[PDB]
Amino acid sequence: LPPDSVYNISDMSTGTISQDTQIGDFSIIAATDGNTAIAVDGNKKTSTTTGIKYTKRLKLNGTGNQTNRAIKFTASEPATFMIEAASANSSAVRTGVLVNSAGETVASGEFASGLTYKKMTVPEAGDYWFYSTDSGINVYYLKLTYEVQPP
Repeated sequence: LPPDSVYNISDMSTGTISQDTQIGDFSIIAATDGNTAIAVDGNKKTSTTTGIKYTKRLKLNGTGNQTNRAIKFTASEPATFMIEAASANSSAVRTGVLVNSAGETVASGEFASGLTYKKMTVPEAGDYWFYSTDSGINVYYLKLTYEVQPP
């Protein structure tokens, strides 16, 4: 019922992100752990899912939580969150979790060297946070859709 919300990281300005920042309907939760700041830099990829030509990536740059190196959004009813991302280390596979306000994982994905466009169930209205549970994940694209998903 509500319209799709999207954000292509390539539309962001390049640079470090030291304070919480809105990108469309999504919010980047800046690092509070004292380690290397989140930053947007140049990286060329073309999505195998949408064909979108990416030129930047958002380097979350560390293990996160709801208040550290996360991406937050709000859904008004059940939805699907789509994120295209990759491990920042091409040798590694790293978990990105989507959690509710209680910190419970409602969906997860594993991100490796190649980009993965992950569809993550948003089971009910509320606030949700995406973050890595192990080191750096680089994000290219974000989407929240309320359209019915095929099985």
